[PDB]
Amino acid sequence: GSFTKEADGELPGGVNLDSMVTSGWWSQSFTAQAASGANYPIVRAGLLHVYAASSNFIYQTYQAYDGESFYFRCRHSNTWFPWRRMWHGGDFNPSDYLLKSGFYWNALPGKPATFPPSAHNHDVGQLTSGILPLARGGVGSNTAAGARSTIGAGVPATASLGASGWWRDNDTGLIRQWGQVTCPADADASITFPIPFPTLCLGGYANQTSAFHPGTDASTGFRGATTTTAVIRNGYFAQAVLSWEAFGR
Amino acid sequence: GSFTKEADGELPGGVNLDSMVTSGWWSQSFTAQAASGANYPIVRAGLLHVYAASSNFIYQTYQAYDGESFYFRCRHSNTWFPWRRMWHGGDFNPSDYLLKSGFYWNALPGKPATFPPSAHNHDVGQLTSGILPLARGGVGSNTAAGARSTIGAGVPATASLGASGWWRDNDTGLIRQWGQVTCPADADASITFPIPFPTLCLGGYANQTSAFHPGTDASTGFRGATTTTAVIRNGYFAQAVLSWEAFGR
Amino acid sequence: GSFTKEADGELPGGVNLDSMVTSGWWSQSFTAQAASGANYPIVRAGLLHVYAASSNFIYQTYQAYDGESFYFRCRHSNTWFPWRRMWHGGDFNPSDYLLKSGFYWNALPGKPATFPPSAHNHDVGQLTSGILPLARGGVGSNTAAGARSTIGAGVPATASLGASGWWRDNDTGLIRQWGQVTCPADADASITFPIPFPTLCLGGYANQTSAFHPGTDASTGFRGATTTTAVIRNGYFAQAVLSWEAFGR
Ligand SMILES: [Mg+2]
Ligand SMILES: [Mg+2]
Ligand SMILES: [Mg+2]
Ligand code: NI
Repeated sequence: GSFTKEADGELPGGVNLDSMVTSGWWSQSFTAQAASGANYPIVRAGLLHVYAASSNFIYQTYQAYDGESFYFRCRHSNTWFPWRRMWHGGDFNPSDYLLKSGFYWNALPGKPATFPPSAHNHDVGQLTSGILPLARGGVGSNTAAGARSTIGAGVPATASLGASGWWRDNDTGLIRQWGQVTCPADADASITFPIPFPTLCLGGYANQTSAFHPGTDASTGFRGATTTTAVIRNGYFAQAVLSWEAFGR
Repeated sequence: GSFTKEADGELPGGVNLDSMVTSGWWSQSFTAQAASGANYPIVRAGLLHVYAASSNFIYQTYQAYDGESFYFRCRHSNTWFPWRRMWHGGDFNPSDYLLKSGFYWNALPGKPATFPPSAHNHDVGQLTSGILPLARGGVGSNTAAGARSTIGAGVPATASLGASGWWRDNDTGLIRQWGQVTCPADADASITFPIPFPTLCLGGYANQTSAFHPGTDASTGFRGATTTTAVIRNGYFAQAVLSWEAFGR
Repeated sequence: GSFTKEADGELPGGVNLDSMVTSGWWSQSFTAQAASGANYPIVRAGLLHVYAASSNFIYQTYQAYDGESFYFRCRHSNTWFPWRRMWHGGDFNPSDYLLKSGFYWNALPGKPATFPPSAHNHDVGQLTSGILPLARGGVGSNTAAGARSTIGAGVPATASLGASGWWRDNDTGLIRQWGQVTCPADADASITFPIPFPTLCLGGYANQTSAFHPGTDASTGFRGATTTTAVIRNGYFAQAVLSWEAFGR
């Protein structure tokens, strides 16, 4: 015969679709009657088409009644290929899946603003704020005075160490000075310090530089100092050169 | 009847596909005649198949003439399920979409070579170049002399503070020295400095250490110094011990 | 006629599917006979359906015998549209492809725990361990004594520079002291040092502060020192004020 406008028949329960090898179309009206059968592509009421092209080729299609999908298969040399199941718009939408073209760094959302760094070295120049403390090998200040304070350092003494000169301890302000003066016999001579004492002279002394006669007085005196001058007294009966020292601040 | 080699008919305009409930196949020759109708799966000329399996099941397929897609649906207990639309090769190609297997760090393109780091601490040991300046709590040099210069520090004085000894200010080079010497009556005695002055002796003095007789001269003298020796003159009429001091550089 | 339960015929080799413009269904039993033909959707044995809707519309479907896929096309005004090829479950599974919803940072696998950082500055406060060495502008210690050692620094001298006072070099321990004392004529007077020498007095001297008569002895003496006192001898025949200096440690 031919394919008719009426279906060839209704599939009852327990139909093995492998046995439907005659051309036509058949309706399965009941999902449960599909469940109780065999080789249904999906447990679902549906429409089956059979095209028995030849003994060696039996083609079948199945349209699920609820649009679950549409299936097809074929029997080639007494072996049924598996049912193919169509993909349709009720399964998935491609727009929901990431294109390879949308897979790159700047497109990836949720990226942290900052990243936990690995082991890196720095140059000192990238220290741009803060003052390194002593506990870290620093000097705990950004001033010279403050640095010394942190590490208990003093300042350099200064001096001019000439034949007549001075020496100054800048930690405390102490100045010490020296010079020579020719004195008249049994008399005074004034000296002028190489530099002035900023505040006052605290003391001095004088010393006979010559091979004075040991049978007579050769005393010395340091007195009447100012910030700039002092009086050296020579107790030797001849004119003589006396050296002196003086200190102050 | 049966499905014929000729189509059952041409669909004109204004056809509600819900009304095509008789088995057969019908052609819509004009996209616009689909537009003017109802329940077409797509506004597009196409081929419609109707399989009226039973009163309760009416199956339909629609093949768009331009291959837009292929559609199917069914009427179950007087309600039409929605049209299913097939996915085909003209819609998309899976090769353009990212597999889950190709979603990992090393595959992600456009990754920066370096990343903005978050708050991290360092150990000092990862400072491997540069010289920390004073403005940062550093000493602004990698030399001892250069460090002191930055912070205005002096160097330690050195000394040997024995009964006879010396003291040296290494900031300026000033050396001061002391000792004792037994002198003959009314005569000279030579002393040798604990260390030699590197350059010259700048001055000295001597002092009577004994309870000399106050009814006679007991003068002192320091003279004729070299880098290593000096002459101490004793103006007392007895042999006596005189202490001395001397300074230089 | 009508579509029959028997296929209209077997397609031999060398069939141009463009020529199959009569309604019916035909079977290609041999993949190689498809290879030797034209306009087959796939080189594969299969079932062909032709629906000659009208002169202007010829619809075709092709079901591959091995389920490779299912194809359809149409001839509109003497031009064949391309074959559409169905996507099915044997081609791909959507579950293997990444959803846009699963494309974010925390989902991306294989992320490194740490990231190579870019150029950043630090505040000194994020140095939280280690001691900066001199080679980096540090002081190579976390102690004051150790810092000075690294950079060769000395400590501050201390002093009290009053009319009678003292000065101490704390690098070496040397103390120097000064004062004045009224002495009886031709006699001794005891002095007490402004501070005690911690260990011993190493030396001293005295100096006549007055305009003594140059026709008589005005000698001086420093002797018998302890840590706290000394004896100043005045060789002048009048009572007189003598200044002194003393040093020790
Ligand atoms: Mg004499
Ligand atoms: Mg006398
Ligand atoms: Mg005299
Ligand atoms: Ni860092």
